[PDB]
Amino acid sequence: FQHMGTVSWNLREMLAHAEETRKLMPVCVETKAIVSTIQRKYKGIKIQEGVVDYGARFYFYTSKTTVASLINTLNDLNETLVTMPLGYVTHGLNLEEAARYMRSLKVPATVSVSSPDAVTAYNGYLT
Amino acid sequence: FQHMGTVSWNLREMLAHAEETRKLMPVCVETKAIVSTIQRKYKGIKIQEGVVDYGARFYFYTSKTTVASLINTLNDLNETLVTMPLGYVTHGLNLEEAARYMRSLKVPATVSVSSPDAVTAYNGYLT
Ligand SMILES: O=C(O)CCc1nc(-c2ccccc2)c(-c2ccccc2)o1
Ligand SMILES: O=C(O)CCc1nc(-c2ccccc2)c(-c2ccccc2)o1
Repeated sequence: FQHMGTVSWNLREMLAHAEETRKLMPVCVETKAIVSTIQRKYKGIKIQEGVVDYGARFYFYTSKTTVASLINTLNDLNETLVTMPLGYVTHGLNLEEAARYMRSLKVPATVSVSSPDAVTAYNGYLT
Repeated sequence: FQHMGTVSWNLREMLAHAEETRKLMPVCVETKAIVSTIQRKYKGIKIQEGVVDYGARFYFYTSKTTVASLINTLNDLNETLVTMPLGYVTHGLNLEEAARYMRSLKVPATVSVSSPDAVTAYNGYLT
């Protein structure tokens, strides 16, 4: 997968990169720590489902949207992503099963995991 | 990041260092000026994707390979690098966002930027 690569970026690193590049950043609106950080960093943002371009360019989704449907949607949007592994924790998936879904991503993406060791493990599951 | 240091070496200085040390030197094949110099200094070289050991030890990549994927691959090769900031200009990244990706390099690397002033800026961004 030449179009996908894995780093270990905290939220501030992801947001800073997304701010500068305008890459699309998926965000699960049920993850309170991320939603709260976004609401504080970009005062006045009206978080809603779908694309919200305000401060950074977000794709807000609910965990009621199944991972494969989310990936289907993101593929159709045809935007480069900065993202965490989709479905990981939010949909009750472990890292390996999140990686299995991410194989269906056809858009370029930077995938951020928790630690440098998780980078190696995730890439192993992905391939 | 004790395994990475920043210098200001032009292309000929980078090639001379690579030729003697056999450190792996990533090269973006879309950067015509660099490719033409390599073909001139190392006549007969067969440029193709991946490791090419001819004159110097190169890793040729296309900008269709995402920056994080390239760093994943270079980390897996486990070779010491002589390199420019990956993604800078070639992937539409400024120096700061290139430096952000470079934080994921786990192999030792000498990073060459365009001027001594850029050494200061890059080191500030990297940390
Ligand atoms: O004003 C209206 O009618 C809707 C406004 C709205 N707020 C939210 C939100 C806002 C903050 C946190 C979590 C949810 C949503 C929403 C977002 C994702 C998926 C589905 C819905 O939609
Ligand atoms: O003959 C064969 O087997 C391969 C021929 C080849 N030439 C090139 C090249 C040669 C010069 C300039 C820019 C590209 C590539 C290539 C290099 C990097 C990434 C992808 C492809 O591949």
